[PDB]
Amino acid sequence: KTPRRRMRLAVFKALFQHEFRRDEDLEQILEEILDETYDKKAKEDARRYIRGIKENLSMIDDLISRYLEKWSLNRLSVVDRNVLRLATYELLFEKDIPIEVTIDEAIEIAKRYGTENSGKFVNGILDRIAKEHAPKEKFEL
Repeated sequence: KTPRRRMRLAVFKALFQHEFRRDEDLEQILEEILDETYDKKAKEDARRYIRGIKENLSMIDDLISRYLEKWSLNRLSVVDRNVLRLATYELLFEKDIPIEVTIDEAIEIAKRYGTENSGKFVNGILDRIAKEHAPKEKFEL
């Protein structure tokens, strides 16, 4: 019932909030955002995303860094950096989601919470990362 779009938005919010609450657990912040309106499956999916990003954060950040030509990863806004983290995780690790769905949904988050040029920014970089690092089987979807 909970839309996957809404589940994903919960993951992004937890990443965003954590940048200004580094004295709290990222997972615990997820539980705060998740409430009775979030399906069973959607809670499980969000926990999987956050767990998978946390455990692979070093690798994901390093991957994104290679494709940034302007502001390095640490200089991006919190929205842009974490949209890229979330979308990169999804591209690499969630097998049932088409590449264009991942990027389009990343863009909409970037447009909703970021600056005016955030949408175009993440579009450009995720297009590159998908082409060279998304599992090849995902190009069937």
